Amino acid sequence: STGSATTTPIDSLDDAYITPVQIGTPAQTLNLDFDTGSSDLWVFSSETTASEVDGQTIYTPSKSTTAKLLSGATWSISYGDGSSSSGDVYTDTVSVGGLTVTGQAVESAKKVSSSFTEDSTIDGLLGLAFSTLNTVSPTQQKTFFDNAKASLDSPVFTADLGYHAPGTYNFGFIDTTAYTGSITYTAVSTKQGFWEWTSTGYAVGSGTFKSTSIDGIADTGTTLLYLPATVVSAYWAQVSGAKSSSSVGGYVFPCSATLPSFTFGVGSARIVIPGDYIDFGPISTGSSSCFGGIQSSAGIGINIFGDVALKAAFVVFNGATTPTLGFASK
Repeated sequence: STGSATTTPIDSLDDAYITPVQIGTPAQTLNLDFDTGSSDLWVFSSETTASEVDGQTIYTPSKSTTAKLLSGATWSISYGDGSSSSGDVYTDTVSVGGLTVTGQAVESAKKVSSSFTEDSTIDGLLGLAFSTLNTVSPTQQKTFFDNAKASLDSPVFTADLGYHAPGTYNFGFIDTTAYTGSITYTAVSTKQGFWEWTSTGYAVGSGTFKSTSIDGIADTGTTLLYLPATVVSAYWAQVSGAKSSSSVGGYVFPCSATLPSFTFGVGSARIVIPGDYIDFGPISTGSSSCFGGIQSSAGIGINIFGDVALKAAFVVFNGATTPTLGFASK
């Protein structure tokens, strides 16, 4: 089997991407944030605290003939940005882009933090990291990809995120028309439950490439590119007037600037992030100070190849017995 679904930016900055997901019978379609940095499929639901729902579409298990309470199971998750959610668990039929999993754990939110409530466009998350990170207790549950894997034509999914445009998540096949040149594959460590890999270095604009190992995670659920302070300083030093602002919470730059590109290494291959992808616009409405899309990972504890980086590539998440990651230009 295979599946193919379009993923769409939630706003003009590509702050996140939503992908329609069919849950239950008859289908209830919710728009979920596919997150390769976590491993819970959770949804706004009929059980969510009413005051914490503001415009989201909810899953109502009582209206699904295939929903079953997973008795005794609870979940609770906290994300790197400080947001969180928790609740109980149903199993139900879940389909993405024509690919169907029966008996998928659908985690129903009883509580969500303010950032979720305030984002009316995201109806939940669909985790695509390794199932060892799944938070369901006392019986850990599998991700949608893990459940689907054995049925897939090939045990892979791909992320093809757009810049200010829709893109695609495919399951079970590699679309050879979706990228240019060849795909370069690189080793993954699953020790922390992430799609963790080591970049071979970087360049700033037309500058020379610096060979240096940068361990980090491929994370579709993180907006920006978070790299070591040395790397980030070298990037922003090439933008007149750019500075790190503790009051704003990162690097800012004059909105009048033309940003240089940023290149990262994948083995002997190179992925180029155009300067425009690094512009996240005014820090507040009408400001001439703009927020940067490359930020320091210092104090996160891990480097994160978020959407800024991933959207410059066609990315293969290879879930074979020994997982690997592939990157191509596009």
